[PDB]
Amino acid sequence: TKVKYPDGFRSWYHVKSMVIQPGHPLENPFGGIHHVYANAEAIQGLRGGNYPDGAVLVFDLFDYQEDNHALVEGKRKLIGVMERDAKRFSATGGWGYEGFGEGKPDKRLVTDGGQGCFGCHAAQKESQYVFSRLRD
Amino acid sequence: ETKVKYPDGFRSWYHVKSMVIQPGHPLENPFGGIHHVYANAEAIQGLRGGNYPDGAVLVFDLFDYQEDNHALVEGKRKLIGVMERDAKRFSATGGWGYEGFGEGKPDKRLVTDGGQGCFGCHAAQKESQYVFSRLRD
Ligand code: HEC
Ligand code: HEC
Ligand SMILES: [Zn+2]
Ligand SMILES: [Zn+2]
Repeated sequence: TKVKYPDGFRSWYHVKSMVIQPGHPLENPFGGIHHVYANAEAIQGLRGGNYPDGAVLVFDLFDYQEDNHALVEGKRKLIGVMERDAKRFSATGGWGYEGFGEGKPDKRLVTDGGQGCFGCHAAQKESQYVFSRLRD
Repeated sequence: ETKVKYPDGFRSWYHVKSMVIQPGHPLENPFGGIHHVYANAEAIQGLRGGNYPDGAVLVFDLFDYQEDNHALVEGKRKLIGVMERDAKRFSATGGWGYEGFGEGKPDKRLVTDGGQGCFGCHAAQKESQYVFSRLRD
C-alpha cells in the first residue's frame, strides 16, 4: 500500500500552474513554480464525474530563478502524487499521498501514511479532496 | 494554404515548459504574464533533436496573472501564438507559419504582415530551426 511512482506523468494533461513565492503559507515545502498533471482517469473526475480507481494527479514542483523580472524554471524540487484507490487508501479518503524528492522514485518523502497531506486536502471533501479545477 | 490553422485540441498536447514575465522585463509588452509552451507529436520529434516534420505545431499560451498573498495565480488567457511547420508553404519565414489568436479565439487572428514581425525575432534562433524552447524533464 505504497503509492506507485507515476512513470510517464510528463506526457499527461496539464491542468494548471501556479507560482508560490517566499512568504506564502505553503512556501515550505511547496515554494516554486508548480504544474498539475492528470492522467485520463483523473480528467474524468475533474470534468464532473466520480474519480475512478487508477486516477492519478501529480503536483510537479520546480525552483525558479528571478532574472531581470522573469521567473525561469530551474531544477525539479519534488513531485506530489495522489493515487485514487477507494479500498486501499480508505484511511486517507480514497487517495494515496506520496512525495518523491527531485521526482526520483527512490526518494519517498511521506513518513506518516499521508495523514499530514490528507489533513489539508480534507478541506476539499466536497470536491473529492482535489483543489485544482480544470480551466480551458 | 497561406494561413496557419487554429490548433484545435492543443490543451491536450505535451507541455514543454513555462515562464513568467513580470513588469520591468524587456518583453512585458506584449508577452507579460505566465506562458506555457505546448507541442504536438511532430514538434516533439524536432525538439528531441530529430528534424521537424511538416505538420509540427508549437503553441505559446499566454495568461495574465493575479498576485494573491505571494502567489501568482493564472488569470484570463490573453492570446495564443502558433508556429506551424511547412517547409514549402512558409518558406518566406523560415519554414514556420506564424499566427496569433487574441484571447485564444479562432476568429481573432492578429498577424497582418505574413508573420514577418514574428519571424524577425525568431530568426536569431536559426541554429535551432527558429525555436527558442528546449525540452527539459
Ligand atoms: C495545505 C496546508 C496542503 C498540504 C499540507 C498539502 N497540500 Fe496538496 N495541495 C494544496 C493546494 C492548496 C493545492 C492546489 C494547488 C493549485 O495549483 O491550485 C494542492 C494540490 C495537490 C495536488 C494536485 C491536485 C489537487 O488537489 O489540486 C497534489 C497531487 C497534491 N496536492 C499532493 C500533496 C501531497 C502528496 C501532500 C503531502 C506530501 C500534499 N499535497 C499536502 C494544499 C496542501
Ligand atoms: C522577440 C521580440 C519575439 C517576438 C516578436 C516573437 N517571439 Fe515567439 N518567442 C520568443 C521567445 C523568447 C520565446 C521563448 C519563450 C520561452 O518560454 O522560452 C518565444 C516562443 C514562441 C513559441 C513557442 C516555441 C518557441 O520558439 O519557443 C511560439 C509558438 C511563438 N513564440 C510564436 C510567436 C508568434 C506567433 C509571434 C508573432 C505574433 C512571436 N512569437 C513573436 C520571442 C519572440
Ligand atoms: Zn506578506
Ligand atoms: Zn521582480
